[PDB]
Amino acid sequence: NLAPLPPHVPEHLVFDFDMYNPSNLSAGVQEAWAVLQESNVPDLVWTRCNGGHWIATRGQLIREAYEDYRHFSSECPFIPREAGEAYDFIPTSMDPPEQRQFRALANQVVGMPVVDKLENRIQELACSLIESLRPQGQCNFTEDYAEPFPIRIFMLLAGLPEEDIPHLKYLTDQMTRPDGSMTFAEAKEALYDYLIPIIEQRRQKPGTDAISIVANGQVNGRPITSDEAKRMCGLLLVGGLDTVVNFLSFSMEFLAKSPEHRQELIERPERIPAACEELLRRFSLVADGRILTSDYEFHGVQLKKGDQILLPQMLSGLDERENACPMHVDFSRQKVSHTTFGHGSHLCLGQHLARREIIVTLKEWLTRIPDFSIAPGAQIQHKSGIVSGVQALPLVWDPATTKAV
Ligand code: HEM
Repeated sequence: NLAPLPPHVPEHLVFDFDMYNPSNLSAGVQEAWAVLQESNVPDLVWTRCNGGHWIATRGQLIREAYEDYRHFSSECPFIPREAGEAYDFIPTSMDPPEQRQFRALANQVVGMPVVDKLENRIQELACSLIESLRPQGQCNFTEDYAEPFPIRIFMLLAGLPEEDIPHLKYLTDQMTRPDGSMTFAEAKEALYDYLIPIIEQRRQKPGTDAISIVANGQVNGRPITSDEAKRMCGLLLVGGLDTVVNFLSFSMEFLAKSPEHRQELIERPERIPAACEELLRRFSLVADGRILTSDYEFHGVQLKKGDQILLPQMLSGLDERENACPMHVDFSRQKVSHTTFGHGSHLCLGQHLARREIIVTLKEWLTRIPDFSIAPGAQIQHKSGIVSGVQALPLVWDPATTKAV
């Protein structure tokens, strides 16, 4: 279902990519998107899928568009338009200078000092989950670790019940990897129905949890309103449930196929941090965009006011003009260039949390289960969207090679 080409779009600029169902998904998600960077594709294309939008395909362009909030506005950051329209998360749906106050608050909750404080729990849960899997010789990494690990840590931080997971997760998924089961507005609404009561409760009887801090926070000298906290929390929620979760599966699928990368990390542990960055580059997974605030000519292409453009954070570090041999994982690169956690005034506040969770998982997994692989005859399937994922990841290992700690 391609939408009629608008009048201002040169036919030569057309490239019908479907961000929800790219063509060589079988090959891997990062690989399917990378088709955008082939010599035959102009740097800035127009796709007729999902109602029609621009896509920047190169690091240089994505970064410029990200810096440029005057022209490229966060008001409508999701594609399709209905989604972008219904999107009202804070701070993500705001441009500077407005964004800055809400960002300051979100930081109080997810920032550096919070991670430092939660560090021992993170390590505690990782080790527990792994040790529990270890003797089994087999898991579903996605359902067995990648989901529980990050989510339980978040539920804790947010002071929310683990029983709510199933429900919240379904709604979060609907927003990034739409299923057809519900529209974006419906999904946002159900999440909002959830939060409202909880925020109410915490405005009256404050805790020390994330939600309590948000609901009682100060923005621009005055007190945050209720709709405002609702909208911040809604974002924290998607960040908590949907990001780290997917990333670990990409990375673990990779480790499962690369004995030499595993070994490298085992003998030369000082490399984990470097390795983590390299995986964040190669297994980048978020794609959102911006809306034109006006007609603007960008790299000789005429953008019209109201046009949405997808600026795939995922594409930046996959760009050969940025990283030599991009599809190849090399823990010893002189420079790992990516925009995995975004660029401009919107940089991930939760990046520090995300990194700690990754680094712990690698260290702790490898310590106990040094040798593992993909289950024989399992076909790993990727999923595309705003946040890309792995459907399921069946692993196998010989318990005799594991190490209890
Ligand atoms: C692998 C992990 C993650 C990735 C790749 C990721 C990626 C990103 C991206 C690309 C953006 C910018 C979006 C835009 O410019 O439209 C963003 C923003 C945001 N992320 Fe994440 N994220 C991750 C984990 C987290 C976590 C764990 C949290 C918190 C629980 C979180 C919270 C946020 C917040 C609060 C913002 C908005 C910041 C602002 O507007 O200033 N993310 N993230």
